[PDB]
Amino acid sequence: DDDFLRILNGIGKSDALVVKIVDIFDFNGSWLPGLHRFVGNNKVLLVGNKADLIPKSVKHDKVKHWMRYSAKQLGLKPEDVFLISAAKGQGIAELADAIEYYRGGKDVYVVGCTNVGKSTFINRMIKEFSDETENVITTSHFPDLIDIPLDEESSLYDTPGIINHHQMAHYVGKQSLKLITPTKEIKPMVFQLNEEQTLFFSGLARFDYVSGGRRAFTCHFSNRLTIHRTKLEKADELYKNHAGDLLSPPTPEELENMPELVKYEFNIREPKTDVVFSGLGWVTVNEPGAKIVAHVPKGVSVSLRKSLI
Ligand SMILES: Nc1nc2c(ncn2[C@H]2C[C@H](O)[C@@H](COP(=O)(O)OP(=O)(O)O)O2)c(=O)[nH]1
Repeated sequence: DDDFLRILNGIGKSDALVVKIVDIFDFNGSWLPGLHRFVGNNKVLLVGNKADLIPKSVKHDKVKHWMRYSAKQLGLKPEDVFLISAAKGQGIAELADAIEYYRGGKDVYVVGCTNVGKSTFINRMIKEFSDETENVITTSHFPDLIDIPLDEESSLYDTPGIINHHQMAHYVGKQSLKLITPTKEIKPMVFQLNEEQTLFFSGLARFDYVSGGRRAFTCHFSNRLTIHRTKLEKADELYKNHAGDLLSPPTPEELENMPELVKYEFNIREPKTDVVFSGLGWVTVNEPGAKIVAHVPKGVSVSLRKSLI
């Protein structure tokens, strides 16, 4: 896309600070691939939004470490990493302080995938900087987006939200998306499963515990998401007949316009390990030796990380 390339090069040519917002519950789904090569000369702040949804047991220091590590794997080395709740306000004041410090008197560009919370964050920034300057907000066209004065000589620029065609939220509608997203702090639900058992996180993803005897699994998902538990040999049959009805989301219409569910295998060899379904939630495995087969639509990310508790 010619449009997005032009702005990336423009931002790269400037000495501006880049603020990249990601959804902490959809880290890989909301990642902007390639951004790192265009803003290599620029200082970047990586901002993880929706911190209010993080369970109390999860440590923010470990979340930031995981964000920093994950960004590094994908070629981005941010100056620093921040956790915020644009909705509730947590971390906003500190981030505003950091933006002022790191920008070094230059402009700032805010970038993000759709639904990460960029509009909500931009609203927080307008408030944070409102009492600071005599210049007023202006709108400007992409070759109306907001330009927020930081002082009389520099501004913070909102940029058009990017559509990631492969993230989970791209395959669901408004009514459907409401069920998958947590409205409040995620409450960790403790499961005790035997070998050859299956968990369906609605009709969008599957978790197969294929080998390792009897174990405990802590699931972290939206309270509006329905988790269906079956025997492994019954899982295939249930999905072929009840997806779109019982195993919904997705709806029958969304099922037809969605990539086919693809499998991935994992073998955990260390204690406290999360199976992370981007855009959905995560399953914690306290003990090593578990053999797991995760199912996710073609394109959507599922990965492993060390627990953040
Ligand atoms: N729980 C939680 N939800 C949030 C937060 N910030 C934004 N949201 C919600 C509000 C919207 O329903 C949805 C998308 O927000 P938005 O600001 O319109 O995102 P964007 O498409 O402009 O990137 O996410 C936040 O900090 N916490």
